[PDB]
Amino acid sequence: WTEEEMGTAKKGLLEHGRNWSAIARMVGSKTVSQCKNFYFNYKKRQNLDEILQQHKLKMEKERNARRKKKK
Repeated sequence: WTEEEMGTAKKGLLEHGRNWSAIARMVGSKTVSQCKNFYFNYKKRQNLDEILQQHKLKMEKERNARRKKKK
């Protein structure tokens, strides 16, 4: 995987999350098993683990902070 499509897989796994169907349709454009098996070859829960954790907390914190519409 060239860093361009790795950046599209970074974008995919950030935006759509770990939904292998959405990712394998985005970067793979065919079969869910592509991104699933990809995850065992490029099995590195350091960089990508942090990408998903940051995706979680960034959206979640401001989503709660914007629902201050409550007395």
